[PDB]
Amino acid sequence: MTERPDNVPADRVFDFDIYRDVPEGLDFHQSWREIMRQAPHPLMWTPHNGGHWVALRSDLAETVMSDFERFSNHTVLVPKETAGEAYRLIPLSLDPPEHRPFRSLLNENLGPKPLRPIEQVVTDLAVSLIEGFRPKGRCNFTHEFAEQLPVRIFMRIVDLPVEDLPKLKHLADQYTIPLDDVTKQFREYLRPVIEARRIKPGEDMISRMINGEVGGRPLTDIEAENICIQVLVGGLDTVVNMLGFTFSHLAKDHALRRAIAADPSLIDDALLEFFRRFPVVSSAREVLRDQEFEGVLLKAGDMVMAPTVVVAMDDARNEDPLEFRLGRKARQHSTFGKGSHTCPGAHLARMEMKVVLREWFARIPEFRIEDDAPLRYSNGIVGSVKPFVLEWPV
Ligand code: HEM
Repeated sequence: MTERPDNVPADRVFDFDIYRDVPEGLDFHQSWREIMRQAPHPLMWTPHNGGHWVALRSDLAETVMSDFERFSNHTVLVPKETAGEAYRLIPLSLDPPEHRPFRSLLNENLGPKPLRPIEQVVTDLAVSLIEGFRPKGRCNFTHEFAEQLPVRIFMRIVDLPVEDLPKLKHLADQYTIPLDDVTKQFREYLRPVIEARRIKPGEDMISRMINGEVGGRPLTDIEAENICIQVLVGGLDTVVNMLGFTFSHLAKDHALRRAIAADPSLIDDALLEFFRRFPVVSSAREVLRDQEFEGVLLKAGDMVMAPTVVVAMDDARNEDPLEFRLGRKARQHSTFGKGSHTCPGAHLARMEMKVVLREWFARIPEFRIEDDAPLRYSNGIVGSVKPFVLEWPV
């Protein structure tokens, strides 16, 4: 809905809304592939959401994703002058070199070692939820299962009392009640906990960050609060939506479902193919300087969207990427991004998927979409299958 600027050839104009639903009834990733296939250039421009460029080829997307010297994490959301400014929060908004010490802190604290006890936490939660609805023979998977996981897991990582789950779920939902008021509510909740752990440190992630340094100086309360929020939100819709694609797929692909049920040792490799097959995140970058790129002039202040989606779905760099194959000898993808801002929660994401797949298949080996209804999907910063119902015998 914005005026076409003088740095945008009309040859690169296309009708793209990252918030608009997938047309009923294409497959989410198929839809994207058609957008990629119809586009006259690898880099197109859309009047929607402030007006912004979109990288529509794999190599291009990964370049914008990773080349911080030209494309900055200063704004990552569209529209830039509403959502982009609204959600800009250090250190995720930082570029290298400044982003370096924070990246280290994020990556080490969400690593395999300090997340070791989380595995039994995910196991007990998954089991309790599944045993809950198993005798009903049906469930809304997104509301009754997927959505019940990430806040509870976050809360065990940072060691917060389970009584606070509804409060925290409500804040995270309303964050993603004016926004600035939600952030204040986040800090009013988190600051006493951080201050309590400065006095009596434990082994949780807040205590670990507190006893860490970045510039050779301690973290401030502001920085630790920012990181807590970003870690809570960062693993919420991502994990819920990923689980949605995974289980709606299993529901349809009976060949795959029956193999995994009859042989759970397939889960480790199936997992790797679920992360390749179903990229969900579309992040963007801000242009800081006038730059010649892709045969056009990128003005300073321009936004460039670089979806993880266009990476693994590019058939000029991937073999039949819509096909779900356990056989795959090559599985390159950027579902977790590329560059300094590569997802530090990727280990947690894979641990969660594994436990969920293992406990689900132990208990409900055979299931499908109720009445084998068609899937419908949404786009956004995190893509999704709209809420679906699963059914199983007894
Ligand atoms: C299937 C699950 C997940 C997917 C697909 C995913 C995807 C991504 C992507 C694409 C990025 C890069 C954003 C960019 O280009 O700037 C990212 C970063 C990030 N993720 Fe994840 N994520 C997942 C799970 C998680 C979890 C479980 C956590 C936390 C426990 C988490 C926390 C974060 C944080 C804090 C960042 C920001 C890194 C930085 O900018 O320094 N994510 N994620």
